Order: sequence, then structure tokens, then C-alpha cells
Amino acid sequence: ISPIFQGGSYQLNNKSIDISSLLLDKLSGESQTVVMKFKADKPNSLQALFGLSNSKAGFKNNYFSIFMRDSGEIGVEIRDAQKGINYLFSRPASLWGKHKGQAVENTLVFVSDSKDKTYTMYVNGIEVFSETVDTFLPISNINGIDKATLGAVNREGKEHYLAKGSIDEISLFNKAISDQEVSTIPLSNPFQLIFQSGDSTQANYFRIPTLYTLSSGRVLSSIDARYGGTHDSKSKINIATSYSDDNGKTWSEPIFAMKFNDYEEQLVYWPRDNKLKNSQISGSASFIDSSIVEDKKSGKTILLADVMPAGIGNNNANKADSGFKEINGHYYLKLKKNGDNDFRYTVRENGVVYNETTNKPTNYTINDKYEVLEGGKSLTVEQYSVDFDSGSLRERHNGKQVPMNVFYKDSLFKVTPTNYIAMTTSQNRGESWEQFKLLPPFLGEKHNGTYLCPGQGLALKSSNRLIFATYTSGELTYLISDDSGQTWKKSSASIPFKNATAEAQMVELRDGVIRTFFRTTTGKIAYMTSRDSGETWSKVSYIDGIQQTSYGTQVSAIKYSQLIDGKEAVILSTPNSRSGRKGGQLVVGLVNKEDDSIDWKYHYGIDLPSYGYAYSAITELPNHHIGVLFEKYDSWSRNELHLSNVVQYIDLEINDLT
Ligand SMILES: CC(=O)N[C@@H]1[C@@H](O)[C@@H](F)[C@]2(C(=O)O)O[C@H]1[C@@H]([C@H](O)CO)O2
Repeated sequence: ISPIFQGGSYQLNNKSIDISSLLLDKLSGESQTVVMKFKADKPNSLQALFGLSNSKAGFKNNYFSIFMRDSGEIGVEIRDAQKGINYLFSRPASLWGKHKGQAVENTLVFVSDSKDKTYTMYVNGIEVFSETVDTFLPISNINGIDKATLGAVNREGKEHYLAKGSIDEISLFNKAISDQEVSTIPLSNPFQLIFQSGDSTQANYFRIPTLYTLSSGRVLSSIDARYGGTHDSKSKINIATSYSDDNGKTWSEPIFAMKFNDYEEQLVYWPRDNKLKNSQISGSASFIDSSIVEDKKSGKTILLADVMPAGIGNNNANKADSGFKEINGHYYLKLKKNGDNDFRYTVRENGVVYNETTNKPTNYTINDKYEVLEGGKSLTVEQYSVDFDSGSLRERHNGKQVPMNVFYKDSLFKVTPTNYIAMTTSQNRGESWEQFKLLPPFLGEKHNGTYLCPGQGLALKSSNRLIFATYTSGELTYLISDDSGQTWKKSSASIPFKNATAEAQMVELRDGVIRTFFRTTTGKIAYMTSRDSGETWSKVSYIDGIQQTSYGTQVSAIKYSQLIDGKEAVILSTPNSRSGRKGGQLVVGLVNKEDDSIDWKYHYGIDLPSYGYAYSAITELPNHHIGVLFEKYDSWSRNELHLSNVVQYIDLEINDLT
């Protein structure tokens, strides 16, 4: 179908444009689609892009609007006082503002479907809400509509929600166009998606992106595939990976690096209302916070992540128990059997389940997938699915049997309810991943695991040394391997905050000299330095010139291969804001060879200071461009939970940054 109205190049400069004569007499039937290409790089706090209203005295609550906020939220109002209807649908973090310093043309498609009684909004090719109602209100059927307006809503003769921006194209259709038709509308996106809702992971949500450039030129990414909304563990979360062989232009369909099967992989629309948004999958095992490195000697890619047993997350993990029993300088995974009140078993060499109360081996073994065998025979448990059909979250058996795993709620043998770290490897640069193995405990029997710093590990350029940063109360705990991740030792570095989420990322400034940048509780990013390949560490310093919130955000960091302004360069990615996870920046620092101090010379704003920017990953692509995969929303805010397709990827050149 062709549009009933089509207009373009409207400048919204805090003065509404009347298009009533052009549009109102063309509106007919109860279904409509609005397609709008617009820019707003300096928006007002709250502004309407498009309005249909009754402008008459006494009818201020009879209007339809498409509005946005300077937070990047998009929404509609559909109001008719005579019908007693006041619909307000919206989603935070749905917009782009600027890319490479130029205003972005957002493509908005709003579908008002009378037959299905559903209102659906897409922005930049992403569905941001779809709302079905019992009593449908057609948008041009509001009582006494007499104004069609761009850049405001006329209420009682006055301009409300005045806009700054521009509408480069606007079309309306007297039809609810199909999802397939929507997908054919040309986009002008500054970004691309690597992981997205409906892909092979079947997770509706993603968090904690990583990026790493492999020696072959393949660029690898990992991520938390989060099923139960965007909540951290306890939940169901798998670790997924995807790679690009063409400098980030296209990406492979994701596969899993680490996955559990005690709960079904379900694509679920997690509730965002205040009553239910804290619904949390409570009986599933999960992985969370992954990190990647490449090993030169073996050629293997190595991925670590935290592992959480069923119903466990950082909040309820036993802080006083590693989950391992120490014997002669050997650590063995403890197990508790159905009906016992103690952990009376251990897993020894070749996966043999051993009874500690009698010092006898049992007829149970644990295979390499941490699954339980009896007499070489695989035990199973019944899988769970989740649903909100009852009006609240229900987790219930679904009839499918899956291998019994010691991390599962329903297992005959269960691990200590605490957090662990696991590693897996790939021999084919991320086309497949091995079965994961648990790392041993590093801080003794009676201390829970450290928390892996998501992002990249560090492969020292001049040796086979691999380092993964982790954190715990009062220190960074660097995990060091010189034998392709076969064995690990820790190097502890005290930090002057307790209770910090001290997510740390490292760069090699030069041979054997490592600077680590990390999140703190002070509002400033901190750093420390090693000059002996991670054996020992300096005291902690802080970066001036970048602000974080009190709780802080992950920072990603790389050593750029090329000189900038004749100097060695480090690039940091972080929000720059004292208020929230917003104002994303790449900050370019030039190294002073005299003392290894860094001058933070260039700040590149990823998008508007008010638009969301949280965890991020950065990598130098083989062509010397910079790839950035980042959470484009405030992942701390309790108002921005459970958003789909907000982890996004962009390509930048150094000249863009400087
Ligand atoms: C292991 C783990 O929970 N890791 C978590 C991460 O996956 C994040 F989501 C985050 C966070 O957004 O700050 O950091 C922690 C968590 C919170 O601060 C508790 O540390 O929320």
C-alpha cells in the first residue's frame, strides 16, 4: 500500500509545524502506520515528534503523540477522555543521537493495529515494544481531533512538548503493515548487532560483551546470553560467542562456549512493570562474566567465566567456602548427596566419586561435562521451563530428560552453593568449544571463588604467559598461566576499597610492563602497574579527567599498535558521568616514555552525554580500525531492565577519535 501522506525536511526548532490540512482528511479506518526518519542530537528533556490532537478548550487529554526523552526513551500517548482511555507505552534507551560527531537518522515505525488490538513500535530495525489491549483506541479516532502537528502537541491552543530536531521523512498509511513489510523499510543505522533476540541463543537479553582480535585476523566476541531478563545470577545465563573474518563487517551465528541444560533456552518477554520486573529465575544454574585470550604456543583460544550452581548468584554465594576440600596440596570438588546434611563426598582423579566418611570410592563418576554416571551409565533429571501464564513467574518441569549435572538443583550429587571459575578452549578459533573445567581455588579452603573480570585476558607479547584478572574483597587476584592454561597460580594485589566490584582490564605498555585499569567505589577509575610480567604490583593511582558513579562501571582498554602524535597510545572505553551509566567515551592516552605516565589527550563521545553507555568491549581490528561492542543503555538503572537489542557494535577510525 502507498502512503496517504508523505512529507520531508521539516526542521523542528522549538516551534511546531501544522500539517492538519495535508493529513487529517486523509486518515481513515481504524488501523494506521507511521514511518518517520528523524534526527535529534540536541533534544529537549521531553518532546513530541508527531501529534494528533483535539486542540479545543476542555479537551486537553484527547491526543495521540509520538514522544522521546533526552534519555533516549521513545514512546506514544493515546488519550481520549470521553472513552476514559489514557494509554502510555514506551521503552527507555531506544534512540541514537550522534555518531562520529554527526546527527544520526533514526528510523521509527509505529504500527496501530485495530484487528489485533496491538500497538507496536520499532526504532532502527528493532522492536522496542508491542502492547495488546482489551479496549483498542484508533489513533485518528480520538474524539474531536482537529490538529496534526510536528514537533509539539497542540493542547487547548498551546504548544506542549516542543521539539528540537528534524524530521527528514514522514509517511502515514491507513493500514497496519506486517512485520515482514516493516523489515523491508531501509535503515540508516550507525551500528550493527552481533547477538540479538531470536538468534541461535534464544536469549531475549544480552549483557557483558567482550571482543578479542585473534592472530589469524578473526575477531572473536563473547557475551552473557541472559534468559531471565537482564538480571545477573541467580538466573539462567549461558556464554555465547560469534566471530568476524572481515574486520567486523559480518558476524557468525552464535554458538555456546558454556551452557547448562537444567532449564530450557527460552526466548521470554520479561515483565518491566514495577510489580514483576524483579521476577528472577531461581532454580537454574548459570554462567556469568566471560573473558577471552589467545595462546601463542598451542594456538588455542581460551575463555573463562564464573559458574553459578542452581539458584546461586553473587548475592547468596557462600563466602566462607571454596567448594573444594584440600588434601596434601590437592583440591577436590566436594559433593552433597540427596538426603545428607553434610558434604560427605569428593570428586577425585578420573572423576571418581569418593565417600569421605568411609574413605571408599563409590559406583558414581563425574564425567568431563560434570555429569553424574552410575556404573558408567548416564543419570538424568527432568528439565524446567519458565512462564508468566499464572500472572507471576512459575518454574516447572517440562517432561524432557537431560543429563544430570552436579551444578543442577535436581541432581543426586550437588556442589557447594558458591561461585566458581571455569575455563574452556577452542582449537578452531571459536567454531566449537571444549567442555569446561573448573579452575582450582586460589585463596584457600574457606574462601569463595574470586570474580572474573569480564573482557580480555592478557597474552604477553614476548612470552607464553597468560593473565586473567579477577577480583575479590580487598584485592585484585591475577590468575597466571605459562602452560596454555593447564596450570594457574595467583598474584594478589591489595586495593584500598572493600566490597568493590573491581572489574579490571590490562594493557601491556611495553615488554613485561602491564598497566591495569579498574572500576572502584570512589567515582574514579584506578590503575596499578607491574614491571615484572604480573609477579608484583604497584600501589593504586587514580585517573583524573574521567568520572564514574559511586558504584562504577566496567572499563575496557587496549594498547593501540600505531603511534599517535608520535607516541605510544592506550585507548580506554567507559561511561563518563557522575550520575549514571551514560555519556560513553573512548579516551585516547599518550604514554610518556620517561616514566610511563599517561596523558589522556583525546575524548571521543560515542553518543550524547545523556544517552546510555554501560559495559563495553574494544579491540584493534586487523585493519587498525577500532571495534566497539557495548551496552547502549543504563544497565544499573532500575528503570531500564529487560531491554532487547541494546548491546550494539560500531566501527571507528583513529581519526574519528582525535
Ligand atoms: C558475578 C556478577 O554478579 N557480576 C555482575 C555483572 O555481571 C553485572 F551485572 C554487575 C553490574 O552491572 O554492576 O556487576 C556484577 C553485579 C553486581 O554489581 C554484583 O557484583 O552487576
